[PDB]
Amino acid sequence: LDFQFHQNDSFTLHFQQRLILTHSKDNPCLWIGSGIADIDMFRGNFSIKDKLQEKIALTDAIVSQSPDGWLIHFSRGSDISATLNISADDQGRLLLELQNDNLNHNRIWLRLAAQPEDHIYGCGEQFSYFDLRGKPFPLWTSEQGVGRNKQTYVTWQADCKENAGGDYYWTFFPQPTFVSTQKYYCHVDNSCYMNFDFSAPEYHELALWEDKATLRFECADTYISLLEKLTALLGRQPELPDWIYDGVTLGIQGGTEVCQKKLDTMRNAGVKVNGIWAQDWSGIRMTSFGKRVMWNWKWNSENYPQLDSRIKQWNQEGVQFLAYINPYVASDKDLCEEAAQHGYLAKDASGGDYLVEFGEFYGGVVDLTNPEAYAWFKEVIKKNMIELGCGGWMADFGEYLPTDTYLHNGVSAEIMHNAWPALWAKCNYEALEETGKLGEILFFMRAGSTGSQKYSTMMWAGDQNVDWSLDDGLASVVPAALSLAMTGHGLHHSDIGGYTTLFEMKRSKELLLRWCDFSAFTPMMRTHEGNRPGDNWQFDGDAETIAHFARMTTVFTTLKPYLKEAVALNAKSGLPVMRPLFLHYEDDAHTYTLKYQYLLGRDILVAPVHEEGRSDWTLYLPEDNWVHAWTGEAFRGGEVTVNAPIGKPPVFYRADSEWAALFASLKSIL
Ligand SMILES: O=S(=O)(O)C[C@H]1CNC[C@@H](O)[C@@H]1O
Ligand SMILES: [Ca+2]
Repeated sequence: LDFQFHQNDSFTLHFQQRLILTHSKDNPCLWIGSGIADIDMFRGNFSIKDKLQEKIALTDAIVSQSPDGWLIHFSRGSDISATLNISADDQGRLLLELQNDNLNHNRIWLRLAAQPEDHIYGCGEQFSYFDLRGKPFPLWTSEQGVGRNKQTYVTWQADCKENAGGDYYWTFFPQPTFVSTQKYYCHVDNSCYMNFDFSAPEYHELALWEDKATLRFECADTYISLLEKLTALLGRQPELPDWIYDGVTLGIQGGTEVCQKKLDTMRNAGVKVNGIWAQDWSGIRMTSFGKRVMWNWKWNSENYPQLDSRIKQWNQEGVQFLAYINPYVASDKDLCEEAAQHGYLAKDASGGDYLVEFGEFYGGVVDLTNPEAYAWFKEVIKKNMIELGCGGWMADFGEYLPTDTYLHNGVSAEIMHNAWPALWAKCNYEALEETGKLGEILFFMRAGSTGSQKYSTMMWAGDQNVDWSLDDGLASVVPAALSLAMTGHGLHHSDIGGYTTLFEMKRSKELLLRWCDFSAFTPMMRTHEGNRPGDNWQFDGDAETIAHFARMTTVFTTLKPYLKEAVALNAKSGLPVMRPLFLHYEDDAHTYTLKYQYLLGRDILVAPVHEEGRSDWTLYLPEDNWVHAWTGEAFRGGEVTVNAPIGKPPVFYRADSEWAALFASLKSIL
């Protein structure tokens, strides 16, 4: 279970026969040192550099047997040392606790042994890679980037005035947790800046900007079993409300009458509609970016007259109303004033209230480390959204904490920055828990951190461009779902049609309908107008568009019994709803390299069309008896090509599924 072999100051550590650590004087496992962080932010985009002062290999290791395991004193002369404790924890997990000699040694580099053939998955929500082997991954929550690839034109345009284009590793939800194909997970407790480097064939290197580190590992015989264990450590999500399965949630702005009119147009045309999502429930702010929300979390009766009574009528017709909140407060409005009066805002170095620039306006940061401010903001949600009758909301942002804020708990903003998303999620979760609404109300988040696996009821993929790019278009959503599934979050959707509308990018009708085909094979369907609604093709753009939504929402609703079962398994044991093919086909080597296809539950395989102008699509089937959803044709394992016009996405089901007869009914929809 634990094999430590000591000897010339050299050792190895095996754990359930996996080699975890090796150390000798010539090949050390540990370096320590110091640096001065050089971090700046503009509008959520961060520039991060180290001024590295020292990096020193600790070649001398003195070992002793301990109360619960082994203690290693590492050093390089008397002046430079650290201690490592090796134990089991309360549940049998390997526990490594590292503490440097003093606080001035604020850098660590730790190497873990690896094999050249190993694949690595997770690190939160990753949009450019699913398998992480071969590259390094900085872990710092931020804006996710527009374009995200230096070689593409839009990324270059987003970089022109502002550091906004980003790169392959930028994300709203990085997490210091990964899975190896030696069938273990590694979880790090720290929230400091970290870089997890998976590029060397013989070792993984974990770099931390702190004087201590805590890591836990567990193994298992299958990936399914490993995810059950990972979610028993980090959390499991609740079952979704029953109405999520009942149709599409329409994203609409412009007030009570506009919402009513668009609702009737779609319902009257045969579309299954379960909800209206109106982010402008609190008012609007026009900026050069386009149409934004007014960040003051109170119902605006000028934009939305009679909303309270109108929600009661919509609910009797089987339609829910969903709103919008974030953990910041516009500086020109009432809630910010109320928070300043009480001292509820994050401060600057001089003790004044810190105002962040959010894109042509300013806002305060509600200090969620102050228990009274956190209680106050939870009451804002309960009184202004739950009591109004909202069935859910977008719970946005979490990524913008500057490193020169000062917080009520006295912990550096260099450490609290990455921890803010799960603190925000917990605020939402407890609002629901204290009003008895878990399983009835649904909120959805884009940002996350350790513990969002418990506290976030649903993830969405944040802001994609209204384009076909691999790094920031429709395609990018699949690695995002898969990476999070491997980090213990199994409920994921996207904006139908994407969001970011800039430069020459504008949403075509073809993009909207292909994205609709994709989302009908996920656990939630919800549209978005985008930041410039007049430049994008919308769900009611023409009769053909409306009819495509009626067909594909009939497809999604038909799947209800199946999806409900999958969501219940995710709640019970962390078995995610959208699954990497290797969860069920562990001996197929080729499945470990796929990024753009997934299993929906156990029995459906989906390979979404993510390129413009296609009439067919090529994909990989693992070895099983498959049936093409739309033709009923039989297929076996191998590379295959199928016809794929709009409305017939590349979808296959297992012939031997207990659900085969439900899936066979799909080809008879109009
Ligand atoms: O423009 S707003 O900041 O108010 C709201 C948008 C930003 N976050 C993600 C988008 O989906 C929202 O519409
Ligand atoms: Ca983006």
